[PDB]
Amino acid sequence: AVLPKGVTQGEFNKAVQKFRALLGDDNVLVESDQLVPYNKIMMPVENAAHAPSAAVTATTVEQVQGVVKICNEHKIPIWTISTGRNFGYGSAAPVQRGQVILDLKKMNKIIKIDPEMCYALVEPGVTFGQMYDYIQENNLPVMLSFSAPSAIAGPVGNTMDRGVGYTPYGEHFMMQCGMEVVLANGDVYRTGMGGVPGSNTWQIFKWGYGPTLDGMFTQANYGICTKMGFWLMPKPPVFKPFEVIFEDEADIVEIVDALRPLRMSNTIPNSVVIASTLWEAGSAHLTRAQYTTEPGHTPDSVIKQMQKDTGMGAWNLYAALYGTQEQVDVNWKIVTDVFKKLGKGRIVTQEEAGDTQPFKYRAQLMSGVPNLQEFGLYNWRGGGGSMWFAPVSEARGSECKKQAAMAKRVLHKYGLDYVAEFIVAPRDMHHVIDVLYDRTNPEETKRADACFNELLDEFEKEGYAVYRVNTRFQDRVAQSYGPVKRKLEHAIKRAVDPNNILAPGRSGIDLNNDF
Amino acid sequence: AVLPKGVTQGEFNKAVQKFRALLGDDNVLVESDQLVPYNKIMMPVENAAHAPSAAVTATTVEQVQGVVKICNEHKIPIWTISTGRNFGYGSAAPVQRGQVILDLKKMNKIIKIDPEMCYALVEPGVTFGQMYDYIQENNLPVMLSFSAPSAIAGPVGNTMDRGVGYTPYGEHFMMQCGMEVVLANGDVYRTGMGGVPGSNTWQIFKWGYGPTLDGMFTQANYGICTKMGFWLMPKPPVFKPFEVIFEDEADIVEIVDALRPLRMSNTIPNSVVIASTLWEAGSAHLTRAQYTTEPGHTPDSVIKQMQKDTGMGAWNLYAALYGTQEQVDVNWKIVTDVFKKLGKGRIVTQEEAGDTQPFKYRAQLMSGVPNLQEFGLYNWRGGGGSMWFAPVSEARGSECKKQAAMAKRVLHKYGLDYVAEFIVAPRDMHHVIDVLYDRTNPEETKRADACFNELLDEFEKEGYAVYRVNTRFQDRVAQSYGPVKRKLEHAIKRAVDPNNILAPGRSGIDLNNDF
Ligand SMILES: *Cc1cc2c(cc1C)nc1c(=O)[nH]c(=O)nc-1n2C[C@H](O)[C@H](O)[C@H](O)COP(=O)(O)OP(=O)(O)OC[C@H]1O[C@@H](n2cnc3c(N)ncnc32)[C@H](O)[C@@H]1O
Ligand SMILES: *Cc1cc2c(cc1C)nc1c(=O)[nH]c(=O)nc-1n2C[C@H](O)[C@H](O)[C@H](O)COP(=O)(O)OP(=O)(O)OC[C@H]1O[C@@H](n2cnc3c(N)ncnc32)[C@H](O)[C@@H]1O
Ligand SMILES: [Cl-]
Ligand SMILES: [Cl-]
Repeated sequence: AVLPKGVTQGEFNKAVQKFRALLGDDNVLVESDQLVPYNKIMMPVENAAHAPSAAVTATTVEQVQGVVKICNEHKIPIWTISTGRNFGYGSAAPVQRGQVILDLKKMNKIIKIDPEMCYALVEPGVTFGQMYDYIQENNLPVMLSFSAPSAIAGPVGNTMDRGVGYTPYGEHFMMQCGMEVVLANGDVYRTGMGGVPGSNTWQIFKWGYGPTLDGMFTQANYGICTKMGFWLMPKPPVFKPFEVIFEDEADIVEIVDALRPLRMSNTIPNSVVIASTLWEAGSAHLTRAQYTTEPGHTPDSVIKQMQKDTGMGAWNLYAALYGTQEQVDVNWKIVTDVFKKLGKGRIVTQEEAGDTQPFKYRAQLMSGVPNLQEFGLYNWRGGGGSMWFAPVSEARGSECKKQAAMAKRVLHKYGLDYVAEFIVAPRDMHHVIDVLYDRTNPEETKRADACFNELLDEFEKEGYAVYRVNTRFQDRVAQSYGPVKRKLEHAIKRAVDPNNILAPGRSGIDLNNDF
Repeated sequence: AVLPKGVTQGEFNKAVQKFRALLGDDNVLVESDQLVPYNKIMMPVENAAHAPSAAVTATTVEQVQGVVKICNEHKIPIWTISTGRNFGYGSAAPVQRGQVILDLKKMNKIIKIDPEMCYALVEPGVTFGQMYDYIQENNLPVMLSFSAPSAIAGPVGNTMDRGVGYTPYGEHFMMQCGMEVVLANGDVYRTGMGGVPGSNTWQIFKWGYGPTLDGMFTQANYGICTKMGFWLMPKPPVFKPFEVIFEDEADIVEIVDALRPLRMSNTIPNSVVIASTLWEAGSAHLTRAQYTTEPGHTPDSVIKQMQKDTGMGAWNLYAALYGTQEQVDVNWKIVTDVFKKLGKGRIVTQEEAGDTQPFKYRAQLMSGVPNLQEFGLYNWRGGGGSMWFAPVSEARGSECKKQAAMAKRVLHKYGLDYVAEFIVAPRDMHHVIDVLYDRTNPEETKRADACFNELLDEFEKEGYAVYRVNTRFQDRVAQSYGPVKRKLEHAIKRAVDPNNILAPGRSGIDLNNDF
């Protein structure tokens, strides 16, 4: 029987009794079969290491308040998820074995979509697909920022982990406005303008008055988000997605330095992607086995062959323009002039690309259309092993080259591939590297775990750290940011959750730690 | 003798002794004459209510750490200021009588200005004028976002109160990236990527990993900011400031609704201002006495006469376009088409305006050029009385009309004027109302205090609250946001400052409160 850390069967039984009284039997899952989908992980460790003791599906804020009351009474640690599609970051399983999962997928109402003020207010279980269908069927003049690869993922869960999309509203937390959280003591706290009785500005002005705390709850375990608002981009008259293909790995310095001023001036306004050959290949549903079944990493010689056969470059840049046709036309001239002056980069238009992949799904991503194309990355090697290694980088060419070379060296050392893309903000990149391996192979699984550890170590040696990470490594990554930060995080933790019931271990915040 | 609340002369003497040993006599100010500039306030209350017991000028982080050590030892409350130009919000004086002012103006180094990545990292005492002169003299391709009305105000102090400017980087806290604070226990905490040893991304990526806390320190008393970074806008090839004048007060509904889509699409990208007749007049250095010396508010009939004589409208909209000439030209056509279709609004160009005010200083504000023109508002009525009443509003015409009418009614009831402007974000307005009165007149000063209280009450009745407020009213405004918020703020306060030494009373956060 899986029980929470240091908690007795008797105390667990008492909590389950109370959870059933509060939520109804059908909302309290304690049977193995019922927990199966919750235990699925892609991390290089056996399922048992992240096995939940139970899952409870709350539907209302009052039920969430009831859940934390019970958790405090019997010291039950809960791992909160919204839509639970955190693949490559731990999926729906808890950070520590034995936690009860507080699954908020049933708390799924779209409270409001304002097409004039361009914002949405939603519950945790609201999915990207749900919002898209409502907006499209009702012809609302707004568009979404969508995070791959699941249409049943959603804005709340993604924003609580500070995920990203591919439109000009791609930095999801930047566009968040207003948040409601249930604190460990049961209090319902609304950030920003939400605490003002009769307010109509909760989704209008981010900060409110006094300390602005939305960020304190993201990537943290200081509260349970039950509602969140965010800004929506108004539907533009014209959308012009495009691609620029580069043939050589060494081109990354020039690509990034030519692109940066275009992003800094907002001439290209969306979160552009510069995808490596293998990310491009996997997103197009190509597999390593189609090219080689030899052990180890995929050789450069094979990759160049792949580039030859497919037209895919060493780097594949996907960007878009938005606005009136006249605005798009003027910005298109500026963009094409930059690449012409550079003397590198082949431009591919939406017309030329047609229904071919990856362009088709990239155009969908850049216009906020939910789609499942990127599940193809899971088939590059297959076997269910995938961890995102996502270091932050300056959007400076030399830095991107350095990080790409570092990651490639370490991955190859362990027989794995550099499958990556730079998601481009004006000043930063999320350098997203998909560490893919066959999790059904014990020898390879051990190499993947060792490889991920070495990637973290080698990047720290160069002053780099990741922006987000899977549950197996959340404590390790917390170390990257130093002891003073962890001490402050634990002081806040004690203040808002003295019984340590909210997801202890999240981002390395756990009162059992000596901080 | 002014002493901190409930603190003895003996304990205060011990702290002063230690402050002198740590900082040197010249950095410890306890004499009346030395405290004079610190005590100047524009709030409707006698100077004594905000009189500091002393001021200490620290220069280094180690000295700030030493100051908090001493404060904890002798329970000395400190009020931290950076450049201290918070006119209309309390100036440099403490929130509670008797606090020691920790004046960081000597901590004034520009640590870095990166013209490629477009960011700055500065100390608290760095001023807007200091940065402007460095950027201009060194021909750096970046521009500032400047908050009126002082060239010796600065980005750190302004951002710690979440102030605003008038370029596309006008929402100052939105562009902040990286912060260093000294906590009450002396620890030096760096947000975002700052805690990673050898990081080069502190001013590149805002969030870091785990809870992102920059916002928690703004408008709060949880730490002392000693360094702050922020993003800078790259200098555009072309800047095209312009104005649109509207003749009738009732036009505000249509002005705001026509402007909103232009802001939402980023076609007009800066924080536009829609200034009322009297704000326009005062900024042009006109005074009430030039038009009437009768008691009470300035009558509509006098204002219409003012409009006739000057060409100033009921609402005066100042905006700007930025980009290449071709981008500016296309956006100018879109903007002019909107106002032509509306059938209201007279466009005034930079060429037509020439060196005339207010256009001249507005063009400076919209291009980040420090200037002192708006000190003219202090001369509309003179006498040194000024408090900013700054309610948040949706950028929806009907809401703006409602708030303008509400404020005008309340101000007139108390014999004062509606002097205001809407600072326009895509979805929100900071509706900034300058409550001006003769502070040398006791009867009028009492009316101003009563008026400010009634403005707060009446706006709360309609679900509106302010984004920032003077020290005399910080506790009152905290009430606007509800008890759950205050309870959480006090729990965090206890956790990070158990001795209540950091500016108790700031934003209504004080451990002496029953929260
Ligand atoms: C596998 C994969 C993953 C992926 C991707 C492409 C592929 C092939 N592309 C991504 C992208 O474009 N952008 C991005 O940010 N992520 C991308 N991913 C990773 C992941 O699949 C998505 O991010 C997915 O959107 C995340 O799943 P979901 O949206 O369902 O979020 P969640 O699992 O519920 O929550 C994520 C974490 O947040 C914390 N949490 C969640 N809810 C709460 C509440 N209510 N309160 C407090 N904390 C909460 C948990 O830590 C949770 O694990
Ligand atoms: C009078 C007036 C005021 C004014 C204005 C026009 C006129 C005629 N126009 C403004 C504008 O365009 N935008 C805006 O945001 N404010 C405007 N004001 C008000 C004010 O003058 C300016 O905001 C000025 O920039 C503020 O002064 P300064 O920049 O010197 O900031 P400060 O006084 O040092 O600090 C402000 C408050 O922040 C907290 N504080 C400051 N430093 C710290 C540190 N290091 N750590 C923690 N907290 C800090 C204090 O609460 C302080 O009082
Ligand atoms: Cl996973
Ligand atoms: Cl003042």
